Amino acid sequence: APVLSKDVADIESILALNPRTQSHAALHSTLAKKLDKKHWKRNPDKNCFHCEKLENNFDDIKHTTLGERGALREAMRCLKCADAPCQKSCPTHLDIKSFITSISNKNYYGAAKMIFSDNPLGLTCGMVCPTSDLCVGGCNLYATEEGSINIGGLQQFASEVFKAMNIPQIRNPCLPSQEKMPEAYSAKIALLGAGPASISCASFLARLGYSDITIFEKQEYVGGLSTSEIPQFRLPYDVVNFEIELMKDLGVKIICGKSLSENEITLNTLKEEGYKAAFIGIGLPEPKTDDIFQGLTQDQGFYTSKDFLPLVAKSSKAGMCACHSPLPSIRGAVIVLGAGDTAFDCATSALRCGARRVFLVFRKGFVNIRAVPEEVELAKEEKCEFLPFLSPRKVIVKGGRIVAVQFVRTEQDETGKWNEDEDQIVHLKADVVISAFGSVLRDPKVKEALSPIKFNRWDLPEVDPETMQTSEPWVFAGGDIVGMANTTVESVNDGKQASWYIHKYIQAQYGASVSAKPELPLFYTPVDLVDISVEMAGLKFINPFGLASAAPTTSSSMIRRAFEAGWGFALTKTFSLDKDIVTNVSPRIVRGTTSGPMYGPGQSSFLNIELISEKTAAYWCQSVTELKADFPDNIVIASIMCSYNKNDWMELSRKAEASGADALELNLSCPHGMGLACGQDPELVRNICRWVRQAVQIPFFAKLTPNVTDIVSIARAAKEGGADGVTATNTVSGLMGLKADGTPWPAVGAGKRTTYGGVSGTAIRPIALRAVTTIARALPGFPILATGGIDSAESGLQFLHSGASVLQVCSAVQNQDFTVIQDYCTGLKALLYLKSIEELQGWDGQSPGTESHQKGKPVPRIAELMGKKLPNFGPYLEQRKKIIAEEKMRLKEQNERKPFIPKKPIPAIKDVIGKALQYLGTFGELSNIEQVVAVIDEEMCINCGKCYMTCNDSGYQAIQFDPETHLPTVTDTCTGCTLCLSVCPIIDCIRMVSRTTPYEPKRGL
Amino acid sequence: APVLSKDVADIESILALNPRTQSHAALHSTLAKKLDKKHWKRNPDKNCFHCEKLENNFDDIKHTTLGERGALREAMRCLKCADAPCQKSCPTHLDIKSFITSISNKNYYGAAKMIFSDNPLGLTCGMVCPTSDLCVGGCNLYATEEGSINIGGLQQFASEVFKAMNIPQIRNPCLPSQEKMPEAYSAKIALLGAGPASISCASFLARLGYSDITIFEKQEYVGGLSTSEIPQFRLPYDVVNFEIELMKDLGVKIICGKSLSENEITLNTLKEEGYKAAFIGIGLPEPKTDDIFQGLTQDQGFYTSKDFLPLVAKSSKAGMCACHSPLPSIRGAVIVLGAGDTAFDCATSALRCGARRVFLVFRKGFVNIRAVPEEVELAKEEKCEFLPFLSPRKVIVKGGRIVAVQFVRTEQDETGKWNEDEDQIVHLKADVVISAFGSVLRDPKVKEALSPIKFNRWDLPEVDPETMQTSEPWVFAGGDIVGMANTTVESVNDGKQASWYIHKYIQAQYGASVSAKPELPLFYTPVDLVDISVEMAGLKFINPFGLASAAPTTSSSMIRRAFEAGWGFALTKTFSLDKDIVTNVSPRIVRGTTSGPMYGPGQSSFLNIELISEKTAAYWCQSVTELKADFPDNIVIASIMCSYNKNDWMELSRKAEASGADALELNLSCPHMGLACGQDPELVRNICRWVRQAVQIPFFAKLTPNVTDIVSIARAAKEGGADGVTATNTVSGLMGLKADGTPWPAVGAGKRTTYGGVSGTAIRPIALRAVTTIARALPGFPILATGGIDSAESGLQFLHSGASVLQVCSAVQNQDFTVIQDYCTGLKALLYLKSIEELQGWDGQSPGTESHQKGKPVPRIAELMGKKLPNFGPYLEQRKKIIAEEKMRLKEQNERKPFIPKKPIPAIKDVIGKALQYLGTFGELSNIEQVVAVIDEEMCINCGKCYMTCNDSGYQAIQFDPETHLPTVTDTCTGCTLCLSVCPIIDCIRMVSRTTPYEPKRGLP
Ligand SMILES: Cc1cc2nc3c(=O)[nH]c(=O)nc-3n(C[C@H](O)[C@H](O)[C@H](O)COP(=O)(O)O)c2cc1C
Repeated sequence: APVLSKDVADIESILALNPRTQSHAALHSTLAKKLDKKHWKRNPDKNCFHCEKLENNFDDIKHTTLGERGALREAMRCLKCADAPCQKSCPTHLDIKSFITSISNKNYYGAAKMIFSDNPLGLTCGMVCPTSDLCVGGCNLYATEEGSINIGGLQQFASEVFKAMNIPQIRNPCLPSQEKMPEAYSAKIALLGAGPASISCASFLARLGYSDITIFEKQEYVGGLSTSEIPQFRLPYDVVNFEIELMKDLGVKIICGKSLSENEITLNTLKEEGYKAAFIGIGLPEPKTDDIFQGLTQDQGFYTSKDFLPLVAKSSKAGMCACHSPLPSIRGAVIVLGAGDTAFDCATSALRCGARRVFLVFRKGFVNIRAVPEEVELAKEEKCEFLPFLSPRKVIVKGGRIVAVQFVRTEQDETGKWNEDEDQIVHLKADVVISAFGSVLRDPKVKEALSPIKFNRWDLPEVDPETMQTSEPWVFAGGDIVGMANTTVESVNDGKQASWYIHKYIQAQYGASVSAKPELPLFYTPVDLVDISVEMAGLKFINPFGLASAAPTTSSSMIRRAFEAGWGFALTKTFSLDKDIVTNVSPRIVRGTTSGPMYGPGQSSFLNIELISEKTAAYWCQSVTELKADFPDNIVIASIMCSYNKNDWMELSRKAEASGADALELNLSCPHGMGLACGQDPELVRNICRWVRQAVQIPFFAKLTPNVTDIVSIARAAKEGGADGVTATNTVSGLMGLKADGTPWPAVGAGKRTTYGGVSGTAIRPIALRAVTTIARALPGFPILATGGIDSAESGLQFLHSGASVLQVCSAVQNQDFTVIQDYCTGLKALLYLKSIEELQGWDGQSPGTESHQKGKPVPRIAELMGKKLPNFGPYLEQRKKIIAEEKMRLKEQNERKPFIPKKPIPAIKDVIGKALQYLGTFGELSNIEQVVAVIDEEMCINCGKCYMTCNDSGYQAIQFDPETHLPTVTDTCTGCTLCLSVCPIIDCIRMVSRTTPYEPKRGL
Repeated sequence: APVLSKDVADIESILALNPRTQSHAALHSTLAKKLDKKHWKRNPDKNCFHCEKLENNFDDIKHTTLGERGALREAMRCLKCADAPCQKSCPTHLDIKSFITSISNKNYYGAAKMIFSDNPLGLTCGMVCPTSDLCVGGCNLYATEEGSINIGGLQQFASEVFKAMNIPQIRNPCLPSQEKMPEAYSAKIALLGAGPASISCASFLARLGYSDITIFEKQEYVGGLSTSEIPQFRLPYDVVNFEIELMKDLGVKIICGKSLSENEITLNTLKEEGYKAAFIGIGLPEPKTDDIFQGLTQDQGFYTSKDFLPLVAKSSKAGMCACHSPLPSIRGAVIVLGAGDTAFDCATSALRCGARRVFLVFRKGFVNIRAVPEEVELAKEEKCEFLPFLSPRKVIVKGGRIVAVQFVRTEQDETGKWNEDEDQIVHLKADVVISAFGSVLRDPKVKEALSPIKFNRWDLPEVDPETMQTSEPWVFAGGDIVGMANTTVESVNDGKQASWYIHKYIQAQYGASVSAKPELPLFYTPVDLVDISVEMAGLKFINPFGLASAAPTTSSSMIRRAFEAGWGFALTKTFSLDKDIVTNVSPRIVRGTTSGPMYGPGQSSFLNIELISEKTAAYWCQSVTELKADFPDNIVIASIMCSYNKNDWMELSRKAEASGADALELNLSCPHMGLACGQDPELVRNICRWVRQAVQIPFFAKLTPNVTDIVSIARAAKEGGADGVTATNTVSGLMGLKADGTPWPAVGAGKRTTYGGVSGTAIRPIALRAVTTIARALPGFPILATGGIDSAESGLQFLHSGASVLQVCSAVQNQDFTVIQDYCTGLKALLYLKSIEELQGWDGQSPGTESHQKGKPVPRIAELMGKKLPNFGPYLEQRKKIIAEEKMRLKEQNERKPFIPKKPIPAIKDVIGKALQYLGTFGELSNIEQVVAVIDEEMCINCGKCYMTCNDSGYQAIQFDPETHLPTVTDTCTGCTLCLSVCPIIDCIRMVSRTTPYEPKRGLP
């Protein structure tokens, strides 16, 4: 017979690339290394002077785009700062802390709601905001080596998921019915220009209740520059359409083919027609021109950005127009003049039109570029050449075509003045010239249509920077036309700012006043109407979330603020009779070491050696009376503890009941004598519950410790004793760790002493979930208040599904603050709402089904790629690029949005409780016939070989790892243990599927 | 009475910036936002065209430098890939996977050892390698949004900590005594030039045993370009000195003031003197010059990089030269000609000399820049202006000074071909001109000294790319002189490559052969001599680490490979008699959800529903016989399980003993106070009694943590005759449910599951408590620890807790068997460091945390400390001004010895149970020795997490400044320690003895 403990030839071969520590230094010549390097190349090659062909390629090129995997990582990284500087640096004042917290908790709906509440064009902005000069520029994490947070990408991700949910925006639920609205809200309102500014203004006015809002747009398309000029490869047109439809959900009307101009629409005609207010948001309609380009035509090869970009947009944005137009034929060398976003977008867009080479020419130096570094990077990575200190002087035309442009050198003198050197010239060959100096408002007919408002020095409408009001009280203006800023978000903010004062003005015209403090409404959807209340043990909870008896309930003043924030209920820190007064030691609460040396947000656990409340029973009882008086609908549960003494338990419970507590929670941590604690002995628990039951009439719950062999026996004892339910569970006994010198942490006093503490947080969730599930199955219907690692609506729902009715939280608040309640509530509403949407059954909660991707970007479904074994690196990547380019050329030759409606009642909390219990059982109830095997999606793989390493040293050596492509392949020896899927860095790259081939366990002999 | 549940004015004030969800959208004008943005600005302002003052400022400007906090985060992020592409892309073939794994496990020594084993200039390279064109360029994580790993920074960090340990390099321990070495090793060896190439070559030759190695250096200083030209602000001179001294530890001699030149040292004179081999590593000594600069002097303002950089280095690098030297007085506009590293370093260095403005002039375009993006970024961020397509023609000299440089425009045609346009000129004003075209070897005297070796077309020494041998068999060459590459790492590799063939050549000259397979020695230090063996229950373990009975021991072939890797011991997967045969289900092993949606490396836990081994007892017994036959020194423990039956346990135990197992481990998971035998003291006692009377070898009872009192079970096992206990098995739990209520793992069409066992770091607190409580209750009773052991550090925690050996499962599932190397070097280092008196302030391998920002030391300037100047907005501007003034003040103001153990290095037996002295009851903790939190404002990153945690989970004791976002702990602090626990910056907050009167908050008197 064979050497059983040895790998046969076949296995030794499959293990060829398995890591093995070397006993000697390696020997590889420098020449050999130079030759091997190209095979594994992932990033750009600095020695490569030409970037792949991009003709007709409008694929997303943003470096900030995130997929779910990446978004969760980045969201978890965010410090979720107080008085956040990023928010202060955001023109629309987005509550970044809150929306990123929501993303980290997988509550994409809540994140999107927060985003759109302050920015109606939340998705567009996430994609195009020059964050380095805005929110990200103020990020505290810039002070770390890893750097600032990708705020834009996170905003984009949450907004994209919300868009995919196809949920409509609704009228504010707290507004009176449309027919009960004061006459003033029917005032005819007009907005000129359907760009970011007007879309934002109209949206906020609609939120306030105005029912007659009309945006008059000159063109046949809507969205402004977001549609007509920003490239499809930066901002997909479907994003613009999505935001406009959300606005239309509020009743805003849009009429195209209508222009603000003499003989057409004017302020006078609007006033004559009965309009009560007007918002001017027409932007800067004309290109900034240069005399030297006079007379040049497109046929000769000359374009202004205003000519060029819309042509490319109309050809690349399906839905923009009804016309099916061809992409501008740009052949040869292209010269783009300018240093702002316009210039860089013209440069990159020129490449999509077939340009062989592109030159970005600046009048000043590289240091003076106006576009943010991130925008510049897109042109630079696509090999556009930059030529600084250049001023155009002449354009040479031959054979009806531009063939060159002559420039003069420019300089900065000992004064700060820019001069041109006539004797120093440049003759640059070029076939196409695109002027991208910027835009302005010149049309005399448009200016005349704005009579008689005052215009400033810059010949632009003058407005009060705070109210956005022009010299005419009923006319306001915002966006590019005001000339203060040139960003989508600032234009959106201008409309937002204007909406409040337009509201104030209109109300005043109808003899009504408005609050001195601005009150623009938030963003709402049907999800917000979802009822998340629940009844348990005769008590009505407005929502299932509450504060556990712990550090967050150290003082009643804290509970008050928690109720003000929206928490459904709260436990007082555990208190006792005066004779049981205690004194805490310090340090006493430490971070968990359960997930490695990761500091800051999201600690996976905490350990504490804290005692009961140091505050008296008198303080707590009076506090309870105060809290119940001010928050009658918020449930207050008094947590109490006594030694094993009947008179004490009856005295304290009665005192707590007399204070007005809705219920009591009995802390069974007091030692005695099965263990040392009362909560570890069924007999003691039964008696304690009996004493309390005969002492009070209100409901009471026994808080169980997980530190027992059979927690069900304790729960049963409590039930037999008269308890109305149980709280599962308290903290897990443990020792968090020791320093290298052997001393503990926490370390108390000069002696550096410690004692076993209680572990809390996500690290103990598996223990708490098992406890809740086992009790729910053994004692059906017996109320369970869950506690142990609840830190999101998703995790909360897991406990509800496991049999719990309400959810207590401690560690999640210690890791953050009381505002997480907003996230938990919107998150739970969303989870319940989605269960009624038939079209989204493939999603896992708020997570869309994972689509094949790389870096969060969808993988091209080209027949010429699937199954080609072409990883994203080295020569293989070059091949992929060639195939994609050919596909784009092939697509070139070859030349609606409805909201989902619930198709079933939205489940209430009571309808989901215990629903997961049906899947639990004994091991014997599990099928050993229905086996599975792992299957890898090569298109999502990042070639790390972790699946391979795990199967090799922790599995069945069933994966082949290719030595050239670093692509893994699961073979037929797979047993479906699932370890590979469990260690894979890419979500859903590996999936377990039903085994189709014969299965037979490996018996060795 | 007052309203107890309400915050008084004072507290309401302190809570002013505490987060509170808003009920309405915010209103802030665009103008207001523009004005407020500047206050919080962290990153560079794109509108700022003037670079900060950098005169005489040589502070580290590398973006890759990491501090411990940052290094740990990045190391944990690394996928630690199989057949890693980063290593393949590293010229010295560094085992990046392994050294980064060591860093993630806090084993900086092991990381440094791995680095230096393949690269003698590991620290220099970590700091200067153009990683984007090397290792990082092939990083698999480039395929994720977050991007590739900062490999260089990690290498730099580990190497810096090692440098701080001040541990010397030693001769290979396995080499024969110096006196027993064959005569061949005394062969006189000469190396020319003390740069990276020669330092590397000499180092490896010394490792091989050569005792007469001399490097002859022309200059008075050593280190080559690392010393003479690379800026101090990129590569501190102390780094070079450190690596030089490590080499000298091996006996290599360096003689300065000796040149390879016709009238001095020549190949002929060396041969005449008896030298047996010579390595030429003199680099490229002369600057590449241009005819137009002929005659220009430094006084006129002209320098070549070879003139300039050494001048700056000599004045900025303390220790480089004997006497002090002044910083070149560079005033006015500076023109730097070139596009490689040389040019960019000249540009940045010019600013340190006082340059007002710097222009980098390129003959080609920006796209053609030779330096990697990361090098270019340093000059660009310092506002250097770049002028492309420029070729110098004349240096206008008036009044004995350069006043300008006249250039001609350049361009590229059809076949690339570079032309110069004579009619297109530029007259650029400048006061200083620095040519940085590169370097060459031209000195006829030096070339003649190399007679008669063959030179190639490039007039450089010709060498075989594989052996580095010249036309003369006894002469080799490497580094810049060969002209193949221009990087420190490639030069180091050239010397490394040459060392093996020099060795082969010398041995052959003495009539000795060498292995066909290259065998360069690894890097060693005294730490490697540390004994980590331990004896337990009469068994001798070569090291305390072993594989737990689990997935990593699924097959005996795997245990074999584990022993080959170096694991001290291993458990077989639990096996039973034929009648108890089982069949596993699938899926059965899933990742933990204990630390959020973080995928890939370092899962914080796993859950499994796996059964005992599916392989027969016959297979395992034969396997044990085989394993013990081949690995007699590695301990093999047979894990067995039977139902509650005497005959069965006696039969199986005897069968396992007969196979040759060193010991047995009894799995007490079989259902027979719970449902398992391990949960009942009576059953455990009996089972152990049966086995005790059946076998003579030692046996250990594996305890389950799922019990009220684990000590009672351990005691039962001891009373039953067990020789020790294994604490502990997995924790019972449910890892989680999907949003639809289905579990994971989900088995079969019914998507069923059952309670599984949780393993990994998430259960370490439970296992640590178990080990410590058992160790305290049963002094001296052997304990084998299991539960979250994933590093030498964590292993030491268990040893300190009372365990003698350490079992591992999850850490291997997360990686592979090679972690054993990390654990062993890590434990050796931890024990070694305990003997170093000067490092007592360190926590294990972690140096005391110094005040820093982004890992860089905070300047200790009197006008900075206590100024309340955070690192953002106007405050940052002030800080920079203060620092610049300090640098000017410093301008106004014109040995490395190894630590020696001063106590015996502790053996494992000396550390076991040392932590027990600190554990006790809560009553044994002092409630009088209280502490309070103290924040180091210089380390703060202004997130406000301490503030939020104290507000909603504490005592509202922290003031958070509304302008500086700096926190201040007030006297109401109770020392609970939550703030310190949530702070993202390691050691920013520290707990200190309270000095002011302490009185517990009672709420009511
Ligand atoms: C997939 C898997 C299989 C296991 N199989 C066994 C087994 O057969 N016998 C046993 O005594 N313990 C078994 N264990 C438990 C381990 O030996 C070890 O006690 C546990 O995982 C705790 O250590 P860790 O934190 O290093 O993983 C298993 C654990 C896992 C994850």
